[PDB]
Amino acid sequence: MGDSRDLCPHLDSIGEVTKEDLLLKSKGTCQSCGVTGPNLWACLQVACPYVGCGESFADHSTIHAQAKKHNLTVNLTTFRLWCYACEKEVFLEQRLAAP
Ligand SMILES: [Zn+2]
Ligand SMILES: [Zn+2]
Ligand SMILES: [Zn+2]
Repeated sequence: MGDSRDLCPHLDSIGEVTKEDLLLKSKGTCQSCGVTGPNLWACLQVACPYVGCGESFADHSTIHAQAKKHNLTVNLTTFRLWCYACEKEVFLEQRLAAP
């Protein structure tokens, strides 16, 4: 059972992809559009390594969450998540600290 608000429901189903994955994803460009770093949004499912765009370009965040039904993604622009399911933005459950 999940809890707290920052912690999203599907956030526990995505497990924890490779941290560095969030680091290369933050490389600076969409992997399918090559648009830029700011306003990027890479998928964050237990098994979906790909850095999509944010409206900034075509927002793969939508068609990608729309095609793969993946709701959670992380904006390497501000460091938060986005559940196309809970349809909102969320940061690490904060339960952790000084990682
Ligand atoms: Zn969710
Ligand atoms: Zn995905
Ligand atoms: Zn894209």
